[PDB]
Amino acid sequence: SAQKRITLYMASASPFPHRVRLALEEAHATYEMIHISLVDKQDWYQKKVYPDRAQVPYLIYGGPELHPDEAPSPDAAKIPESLVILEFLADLFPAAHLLPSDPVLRARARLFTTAVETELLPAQKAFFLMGGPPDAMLAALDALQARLPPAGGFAAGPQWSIADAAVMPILLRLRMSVTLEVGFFAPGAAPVVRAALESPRFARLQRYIADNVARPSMAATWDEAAVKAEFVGRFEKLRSLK
Amino acid sequence: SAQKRITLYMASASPFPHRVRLALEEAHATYEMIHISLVDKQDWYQKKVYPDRAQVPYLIYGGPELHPDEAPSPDAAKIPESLVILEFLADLFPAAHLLPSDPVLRARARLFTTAVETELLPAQKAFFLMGGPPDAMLAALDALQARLPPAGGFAAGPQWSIADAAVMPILLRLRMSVTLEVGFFAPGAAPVVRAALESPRFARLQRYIADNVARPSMAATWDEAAVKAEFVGRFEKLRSLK
Ligand SMILES: N[C@@H](CCC(=O)N[C@@H](CS)C(=O)NCC(=O)O)C(=O)O
Repeated sequence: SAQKRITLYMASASPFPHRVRLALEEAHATYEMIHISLVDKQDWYQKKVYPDRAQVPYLIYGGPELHPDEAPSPDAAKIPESLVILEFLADLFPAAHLLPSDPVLRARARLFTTAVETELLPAQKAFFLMGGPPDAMLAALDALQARLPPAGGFAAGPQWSIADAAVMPILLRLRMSVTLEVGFFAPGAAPVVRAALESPRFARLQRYIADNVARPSMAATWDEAAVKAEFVGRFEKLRSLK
Repeated sequence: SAQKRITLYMASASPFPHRVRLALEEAHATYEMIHISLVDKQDWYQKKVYPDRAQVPYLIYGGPELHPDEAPSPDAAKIPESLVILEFLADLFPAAHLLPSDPVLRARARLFTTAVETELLPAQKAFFLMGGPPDAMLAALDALQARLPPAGGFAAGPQWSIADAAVMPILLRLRMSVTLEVGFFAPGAAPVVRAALESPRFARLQRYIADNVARPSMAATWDEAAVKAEFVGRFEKLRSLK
């Protein structure tokens, strides 16, 4: 009946491991983390841990204590894909209500997550990686904001859910990128987005971000210095290979 | 009941409504269907039913009886997005076991579905809509086949699940398209894939298709003459608009 072992392979720059950390903290799970860098991928993580894709996040469920440069027990479950890991944690910790009980509100959470993955993330890539115009990024943020309940609350309604885990790491890193002006932005594009995100246009979205940041799971999982250092480091690597 | 009435806006040519129909039948659900043409779409669909996107499937849950050319009640729930609808039906009908009970096995089903949506469907689009080469389509089919349990059974294990509902409509339409050569295929590309699908390389996938077709839910959801008529009609219309 006691929880089986959880080990999470992660990193800081990407939004995807942060999603999982938020859900683990909201579940009050016991877990250990292992940071994966490119050297780890090349030297042992692809070989001993995750041969098919060597990506993070990657959750190991069951088995004995796990350290870097070690293969997981063949008897443990290995789960990739941040969104699937979120649904897994909601199934594993039912008393935490990481998804709501009502089936329509569960559908609402999943519709919100679908839109994050299929609409917001492509828009962020077009803006940050491909130097697209700020108006298209702000239109995607308008659409995201309109999917939040206008009467208040979290993405699926009054209660926090894995839908909030899915989007909050992206919003925090988007704000960081446009505030530090770190990215492959069209000229002047970052300030346009930064200023709009602080304006009355985005009052609802600002309230939503604040509501999520005020929860204990955010302080437990957001280390601004570490995220910045790896985010900027990744950008400088991208810039240099080019 | 008025609390639990299901009305499904659907069509025949697209795989997406079929996915939903498979799960409804596996759950032995009671439901009504409204047919939206994918050749000459009824203007009342966008105007009265689904103004934002006017896509099928669209599931209406609760409220009074609903007929064509009528707006759903404001008090009924409206659920788009086939993969979300499948998860919704698994939540509504727990006794049908549309997903397995164990969290790890539920993750297995969800990983299979994610690969359908993010790997197989993009490959089909590149091949059928954009005239891409047949080896890229075969690579995606090889990868799908390798995700199946080798000894037999369904996508997530011995029992049927919504992972099977996600993929089987695509496989049936792919086979039909390459067999009739109805699509925007490169010269020579359709026969390469048609022959491969019938060859020993794809024996495991053939057995999979046959095991799904043998279930009663297939005859209750797959009218190949109606699918083909709308599929060909839509293709010929699209081609004529260049
Ligand atoms: N992600 C959606 C995709 C739905 C979709 O693409 N529907 C198309 C099938 S052609 C549609 O309804 N199109 C309306 C139109 O083309 O006018 C799902 O899985 O339900």
